[PDB]
Formats: sequence, C-alpha cells, structure tokens
Amino acid sequence: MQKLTVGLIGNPNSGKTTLFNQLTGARQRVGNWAGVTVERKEGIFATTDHQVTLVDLPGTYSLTTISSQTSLDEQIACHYILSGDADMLINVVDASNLERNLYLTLQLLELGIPCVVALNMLDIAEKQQVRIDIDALAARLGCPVIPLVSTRGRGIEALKIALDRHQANSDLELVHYPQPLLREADLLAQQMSAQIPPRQRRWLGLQMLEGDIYSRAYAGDAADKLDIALANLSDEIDDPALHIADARYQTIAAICDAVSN
Ligand SMILES: Nc1nc2c(ncn2[C@@H]2O[C@H](COP(=O)(O)OP(=O)(O)O)[C@@H](O)[C@H]2O)c(=O)[nH]1
Repeated sequence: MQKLTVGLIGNPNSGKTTLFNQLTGARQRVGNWAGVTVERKEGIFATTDHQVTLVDLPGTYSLTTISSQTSLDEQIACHYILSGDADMLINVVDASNLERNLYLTLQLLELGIPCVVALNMLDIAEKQQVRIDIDALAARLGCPVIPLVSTRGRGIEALKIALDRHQANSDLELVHYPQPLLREADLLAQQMSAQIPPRQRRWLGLQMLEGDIYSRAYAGDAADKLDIALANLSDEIDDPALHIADARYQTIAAICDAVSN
C-alpha cells in the first residue's frame, strides 16, 4: 500500500463535489489555498493498492488565461497541477457537454499529467439522447475514461480500479499545431528550468505564445517572448493565439464527432 496524491479537476458544474463526497465520505477536511481566501478541500480513501489523498481543485474551464480579470479560483488549479505535488489527476467531465468540457481535458493530456477521466452525468446525456462511445473516447484521449453517475454512486468502484492501474497516458500526437508555433514554443521551451519536464516546457511556450498572463512566471525567460512573437510576424502571421486555439478546438471537434451518436 503506497500513498498516492490525486487532484480532482473539472469545469464548474460537472458534478465535482458530488464525486468528492462519493469518494471520501465523511473523511474530508476543509482548509484554504495558502495565503488566500479560496477553500481547499481534501480528503482520503483507499483503493486496492493505494491510500489516496484527494485534493479538490477549483472549477475552471481552461487553464490558460489570455485575460486579466478571470478570477483567483480559476487561476489556482494551474498552479497546483504544475507544482507536481499530485501523482495523477481525476478529470470530471459532464458527458452532457462534452465538446465544451474537453478543452480542459485536452490541456491536461497536453501537459502530460497522468490522468483518468470521470465521465460524469451519463444519465443527463441519455435524457438528451446523446450516446457516447467510451472505448472510442479513451482510444482518442489516450487515458482511461470511466462512466459515472455521481448522484447514484455508479462507477465509483471502476473509477478506483482505474486509478490503481493507470500509470501513464498513451503518448499521442493529439493536436496538430502549425510548425512555426512549435518551433518557437521549443525555442522558448529549451531556455527554461530543467526541473520542469520537457512536455510541460513545450506546453508553456505554446501558452506564452498564446497570451497566457501567468505562464511568464514559470518560464525564467519571458525576458524572451517579445522576440518569439516577432520572428512569427512573417510566418503564421497575424495571430498565434488564433491558430493555437483553433488547433485545439478542431481536435476536440473531431473527437466529439467520432464518438457521439
Ligand atoms: N442528474 C445528475 N446530476 C448530477 C450528477 N452528478 C452531479 N449532479 C448534480 O449536478 C449538480 C452539480 O453538482 P456539483 O457536485 O455541485 O457540481 P460542481 O460545482 O461541479 O461541484 C448538483 O445538483 C448535483 O446533484 C450526475 O451524474 N447526474
């Protein structure tokens, strides 16, 4: 029995609290994110091989801020995910709004954090005549995808086995970004703290290029973005932030269509 730290993440209203309580029962403590007002719930449970600490993370639709005035809430889950204190994540997805929920899902697989998706609200999706091919969705995301109805407590056991068994998401060419954006995101990548693993480094350069406000603080060379963007003014010219998003959205668009009836 190894101790294992899992983060619980999701868009707001994906049924994350329900799930938190199904997993931890009465064994949960209420605290706050360090130096701040936002509440940090955390609790515990045991699968066949791990004694897990589950750390609830604030709802967010996206990790990336292109923006100024988002929130403190939405801005903290990035920070935690990137710190490494979590060994794997549970991604709570509202099956009834897949395409919209998968933006966040897809940023996490791009970060590379081991990840199991809790496809929650399978009953709401049926009531809307939405059928989803789970096996197919897992084959496209590269990570387990486990069916849930948190209200009833359906799937909690399979969600746990999944966590016992999953180690590493499948290594996938998920989003096709245009080459110049990549070339700069690696330029930006390769001049950053070596503790930060290579995928995450890359991901952050993409984020920097895209406009992310609070990403500049992990880089150690944002002294250096202004020139990345200029070297691009020729190439995938007008708008890096457009083509960056577009590529993720087409990815998620294609997935959703492969797999929803
Ligand atoms: N019908 C249905 N409702 C759910 C399911 N999961 C959570 N809910 C309900 O969805 C609403 C959102 O729940 P909550 O856990 O607070 O969402 P959170 O903000 O994302 O934590 C609540 O009324 C829950 O009772 C589910 O699988 N099916």
